[PDB]
Amino acid sequence: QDHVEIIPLGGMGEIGKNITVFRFRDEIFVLDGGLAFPEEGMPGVDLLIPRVDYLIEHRHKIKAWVLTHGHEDHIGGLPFLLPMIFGKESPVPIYGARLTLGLLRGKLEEFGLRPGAFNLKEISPDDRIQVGRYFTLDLFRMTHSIPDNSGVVIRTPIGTIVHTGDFKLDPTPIDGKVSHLAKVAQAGAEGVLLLIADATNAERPGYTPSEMEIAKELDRVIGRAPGRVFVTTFASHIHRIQSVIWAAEKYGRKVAMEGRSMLKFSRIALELGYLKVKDRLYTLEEVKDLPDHQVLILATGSQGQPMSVLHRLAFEGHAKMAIKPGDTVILSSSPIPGNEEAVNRVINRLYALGAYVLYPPTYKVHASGHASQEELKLILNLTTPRFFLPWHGEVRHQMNFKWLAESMSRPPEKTLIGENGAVYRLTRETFEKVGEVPHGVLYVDGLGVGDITEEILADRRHMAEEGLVVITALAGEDPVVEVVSRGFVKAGERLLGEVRRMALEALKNGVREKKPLERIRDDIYYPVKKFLKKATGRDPMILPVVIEG
Amino acid sequence: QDHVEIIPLGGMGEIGKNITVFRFRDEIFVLDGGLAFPEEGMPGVDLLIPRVDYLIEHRHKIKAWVLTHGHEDHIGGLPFLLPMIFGKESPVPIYGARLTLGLLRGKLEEFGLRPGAFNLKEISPDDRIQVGRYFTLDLFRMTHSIPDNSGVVIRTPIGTIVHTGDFKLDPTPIDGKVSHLAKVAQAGAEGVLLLIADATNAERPGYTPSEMEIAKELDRVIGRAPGRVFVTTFASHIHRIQSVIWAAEKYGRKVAMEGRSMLKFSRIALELGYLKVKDRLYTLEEVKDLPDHQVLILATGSQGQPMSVLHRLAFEGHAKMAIKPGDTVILSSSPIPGNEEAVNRVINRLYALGAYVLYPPTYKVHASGHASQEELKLILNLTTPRFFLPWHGEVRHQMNFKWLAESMSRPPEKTLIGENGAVYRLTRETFEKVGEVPHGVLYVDGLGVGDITEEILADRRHMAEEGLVVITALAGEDPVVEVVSRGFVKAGERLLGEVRRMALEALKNGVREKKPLERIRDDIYYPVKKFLKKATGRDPMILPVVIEG
Ligand SMILES: O=c1ccn([C@@H]2O[C@H](COP(=O)(O)O)[C@@H](O)[C@H]2O)c(=O)[nH]1
Ligand SMILES: O=c1ccn([C@@H]2O[C@H](COP(=O)(O)O)[C@@H](O)[C@H]2O)c(=O)[nH]1
Ligand SMILES: [Zn+2]
Ligand SMILES: [Zn+2]
Ligand SMILES: [Zn+2]
Ligand SMILES: [Zn+2]
Repeated sequence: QDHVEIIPLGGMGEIGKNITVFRFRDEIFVLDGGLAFPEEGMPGVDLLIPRVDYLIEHRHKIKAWVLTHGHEDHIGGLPFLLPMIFGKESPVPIYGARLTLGLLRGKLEEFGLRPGAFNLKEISPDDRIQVGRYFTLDLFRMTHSIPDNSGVVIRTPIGTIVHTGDFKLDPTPIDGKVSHLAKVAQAGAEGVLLLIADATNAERPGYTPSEMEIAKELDRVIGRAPGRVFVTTFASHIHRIQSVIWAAEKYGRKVAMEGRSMLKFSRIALELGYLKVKDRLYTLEEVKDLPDHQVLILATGSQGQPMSVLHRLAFEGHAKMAIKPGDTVILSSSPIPGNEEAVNRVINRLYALGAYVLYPPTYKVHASGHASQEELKLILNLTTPRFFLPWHGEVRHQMNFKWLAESMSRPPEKTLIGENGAVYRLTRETFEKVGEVPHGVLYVDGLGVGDITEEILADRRHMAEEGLVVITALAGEDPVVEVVSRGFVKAGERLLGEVRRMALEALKNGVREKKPLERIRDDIYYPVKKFLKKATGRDPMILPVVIEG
Repeated sequence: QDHVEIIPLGGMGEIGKNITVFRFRDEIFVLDGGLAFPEEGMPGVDLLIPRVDYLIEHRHKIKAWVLTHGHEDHIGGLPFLLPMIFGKESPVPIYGARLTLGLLRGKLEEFGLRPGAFNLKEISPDDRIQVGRYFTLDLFRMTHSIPDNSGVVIRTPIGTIVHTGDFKLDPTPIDGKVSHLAKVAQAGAEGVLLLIADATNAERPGYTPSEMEIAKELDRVIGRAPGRVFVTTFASHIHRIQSVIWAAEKYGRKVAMEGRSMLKFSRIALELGYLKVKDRLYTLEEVKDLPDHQVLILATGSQGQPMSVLHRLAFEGHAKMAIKPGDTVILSSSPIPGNEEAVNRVINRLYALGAYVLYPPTYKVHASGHASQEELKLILNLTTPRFFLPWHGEVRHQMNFKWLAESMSRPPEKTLIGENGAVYRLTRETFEKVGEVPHGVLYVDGLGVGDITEEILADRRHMAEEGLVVITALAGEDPVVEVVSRGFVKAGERLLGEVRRMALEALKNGVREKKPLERIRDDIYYPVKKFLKKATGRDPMILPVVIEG
């Protein structure tokens, strides 16, 4: 009769804004609460966060919030999500490792969220915590692109759920902290009911290169740089940042840092001992008049991602720095899903500015923080789950992980492709989607959350693809109709006179018939809509503005 | 004193719409005239063609048009370009190999362009032709993704220009026709003044896989397909089409073909003997009630590219066919530059529809038709040019080819990164950009060329990114102002009342001052523009519609 309910609100069928709800009877615990960065073409938007209607409604049932690591797509939404769910304070335990909470506290500060306003509980990446009456969570350290990263064995009343968390099996991590697989292998031997695993590189054969390999390559290309060196990466990629710092130090270069979020995350990492710097980190101004060959700039965008700073350096221009011939620019991160070709344009432009650009995959200046097939198969054989739920990847990633699992010695009884908002029921003998709950995203820009909406976005697309047709109609005894367009096909642009004309007949009949301005609007809208369709095969946005006299 | 002028009008700093003008004194010859396929997000547009203002102006100076191969980005623009330059007929020699001209004639037919309306001169892929008094062109066969493909040694009064054309050095081509390098090596020993070479895969190490490797892999994955098989590729990829046909035949599958352009190109290839089919090619209807395992569908979009058919199969739906669980879909081509992540979405959706999708680079079901670094270095050492002009690739490709050349035994004296519209002057001792000429693109949709413009496109983007603010103003003794918006930030949406108000003051002052409706429009536009900027940091499109009384 007993069953666990798994409800993803973000992170399924996508890479970003991870948050997964677990529930047994009337006790809930949440795993992460990340944000997702926006794709280009969606200007204005700073970040996306998952809709948590379900948690707001069941807020009093949440017994704890568990955070796996400090990447923005795992804790970036919290400064927004917490207030939405609990208000400006809460007693609910929010567990996380030292670095993870250090970064979280840093973010909360920025939102005026008091320190102890929330109950942050610092734990070990390998800790064991009891959540309410029904959940015993056994965390285990996993190598990833940030220190203090964990997976978790979720022990429930009906069996074990092994959650790999974000991971790769780096044999030689920069901080010397290898993955701890004892709890995972142990659970495998005892019997794993459900496995939830990182599908990011499920389509990639072999093993993901070690962060140390990148460190060595960065060392090489940097020691080869004739003048200045610019390195872009995510602010939360502490391992990469350390690799860069070591490179800069070895060749006598002072490290300057640009990007609010990275200076912040880096300061915190230094205070807590996760980062070490021979000298100290400097600002752009402090290295202003340094010889080109003794300067290395670590930069990212205001929100933590490299895109915005790369784009400004290449196009609109940056107020604090400018690219010049001879400069070496290294993109030490992969593009946000959807920005791949936006990055290529940036690269093209950086080259045209005279810089020597090194970027992946052409140049080995970056390595994924996720496991490739050999690492995934190892985890699959370690756990031999009865049920499988690929996560942290789009449908193709999830599907390729499913195919990978199906080719193992003891394939899972059943594998499901998880979706955001879906409700999965897990029993000792079954696993199935049994419903859905309100889900989605909320858009965030400077002017707060929601300033941008799905509707606003929908109109922008209808606009961007079909154009606009504005019909100005004066409803009086001497009716007037003017039609103008923009971004509309020239062919249709020559049919506006016919538009104006049919709008006039509608306007006159509307008046003569004492109709309300709204039904007159409809009377104009629908006919012109159909006409331009049956005439140009286009669906421009038709804005009928009907004004009395 | 003598010098050759090279003027690219398309194909430089991009992959697509290739056309290059060569000139000595008053005699011109043109190399190709392709089109470029559109990126998604640029809906409505069917194809892009290069602006040929320069050739229209100097039309009487053109002594011949030379076509290297039948790929759309080399001959696809001709049905549009020829009429624009010569009218509906011309005596000017248009040289091309058998297949190349066969496909060209097929295209011209579709535009009502009479057969002999133009002077198509069929030549051998290894021919030698004299162009006017100053040019002797020595063509040489090069393996590529279509039969009858050539590079060309352009012999001029001041030296030799070796143009590689599109190529890879496939050691085992499907048609058994290997590359002919005798003319290239010969020119290298005599001394090559300028080398123009294919930079597509200049950033890729090693050698491009042979089309035969793909043929074998396609054979494997197809023989593994439980039910129907769908294969998408460009209509002009005759080698790939043959590879697929052989696969289908070996496993007793009848081949159906969808996509006007591919049925057409394939018929022509069959008539001319470039394609061989055990049985015959069928239509969708003819294979309607065939067992799933005995059906293979070769498809592409109406214009020759796979995108539109893949998109319909995955989203909006196709009238002639539908994807069903168990179907195997193979994307046997790479995405158009800018469609990479549009393809990923299609793949995700195809998987969600229940099909087994195989696509590159995850699956080896496709191989580039362009040379990788080892093939390029071979060509570089074969020619050892004094001057170098990488072509057929974006800036990063061009730059990486430049770096590759600079690492050779005898680097070029100087390498230039070519641009469309730039004018390069070549003498025996020099090579330099000395000017520019009107250049660009023209957008083409069903309603003909130009139906879509840069302006229309610009407004669509301004619209798509910033939204819209329509201010309706009635200029009379009882002024009226109404403001409405769409795709505009909620924050700004709350400032429309303030907009209306400042528009009213402008409207009233405009009236009271007898100003013309245009200066009143400006008086409303500019202030509101600045206001919303200084208030929301956004630049929405402001459409002030001022109407008398
Ligand atoms: O905080 C982060 C760090 C990385 N990524 C993205 O996750 C994907 C995998 O990163 P990786 O394989 O390069 O480590 C990429 O699309 C990258 O842009 C994020 O969305 N958020
Ligand atoms: O007629 C064609 C054939 C291929 N391509 C494109 O050329 C690039 C290289 O193709 P390939 O390396 O896969 O052969 C790709 O972006 C592909 O979409 C075209 O633009 N036109
Ligand atoms: Zn992560
Ligand atoms: Zn993650
Ligand atoms: Zn080609
Ligand atoms: Zn080409």
